[PDB]
Amino acid sequence: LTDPLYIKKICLEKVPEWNHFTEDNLRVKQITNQLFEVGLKEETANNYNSIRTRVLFRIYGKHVDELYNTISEFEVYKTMSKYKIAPQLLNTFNGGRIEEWLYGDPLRIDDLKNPTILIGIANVLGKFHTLSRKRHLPEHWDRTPCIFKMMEKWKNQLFKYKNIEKYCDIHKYIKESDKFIKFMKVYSKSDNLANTIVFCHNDLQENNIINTNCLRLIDFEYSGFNFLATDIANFFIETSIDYSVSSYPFFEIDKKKYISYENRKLFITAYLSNYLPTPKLIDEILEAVEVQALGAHLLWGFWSIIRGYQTKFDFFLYAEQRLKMYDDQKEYLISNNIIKGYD
Ligand SMILES: C[N+](C)(C)CCO
Ligand SMILES: [Ca+2]
Ligand SMILES: [Mg+2]
Repeated sequence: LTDPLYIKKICLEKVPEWNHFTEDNLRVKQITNQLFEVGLKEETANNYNSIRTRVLFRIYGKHVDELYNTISEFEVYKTMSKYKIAPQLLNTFNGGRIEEWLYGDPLRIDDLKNPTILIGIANVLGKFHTLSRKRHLPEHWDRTPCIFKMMEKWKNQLFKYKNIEKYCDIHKYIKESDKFIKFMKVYSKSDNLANTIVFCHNDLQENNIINTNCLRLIDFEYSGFNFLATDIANFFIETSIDYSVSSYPFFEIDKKKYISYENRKLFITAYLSNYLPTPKLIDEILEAVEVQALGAHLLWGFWSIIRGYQTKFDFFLYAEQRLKMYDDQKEYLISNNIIKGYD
């Protein structure tokens, strides 16, 4: 399946506009899952201007079922595909799918410091979040907030690993997550707009946002119903994490890079213009986002341990950083009297 002759054979069989070509007409380039650009070679492309000349060929990661329900992932994707939110579905094959090729660049860490970019991301997220009240999403879909489901599932998965202390205070964090979850079942019941349940992406970060000749969202693996502030929290956290480091550990974290308050207000203002602003409301949303960040750290800390056991990026050292970020955020929130009856 990493065999380019086979990737070609599948594309010729599954992409109707390409069924007459042979593998001599096709180019394969490799670009947690496996992605290949598949495309018509230059001279072939030049004779076929009326059709797609590229596809994203996607081979499903071998252990993603430990993270999410595979059947649901696809159902959710087809819907985001039909609504033109996600990359268009071209076809499936045994072990993956073929998608529309997006022409554009993922955003980089430094784009998130640009207020104009921040806005367009806010504009896009705001309009995205109205989907559940403006279109009728399948009624059989689970409305339970994904924060709750992802946390329980990922915490429970950690039990499968026995030598887990060797990667240290994991049982403390596990306990800490039970505290977050208990606190959030109370917290989330107040009237705060930041508690509205909407259909969330659940993994916003610059590399899941593509800049085309407009900003598009991608990678809806984790997408599902969640507290709206959850979606904003991940994005805000991600302003301080750079994944482009090209040597061990392949990441950098800089607290000082965390999106300024000035830029956070700007973002929510732009967000609400598309989602729906009282200054009190902006600050109540910003508070909920800071409360949700607490749970984001535990969640992605657990996710990253699970990934480290799957693979063999230093997932374990990244897990360690996110769990440290939980400690810093907890101490920020408690010592500023923002959360109470947590411990
Ligand atoms: C955003 N993380 C890198 C923490 C994992 C999701 O792809
Ligand atoms: Ca980031
Ligand atoms: Mg992605």
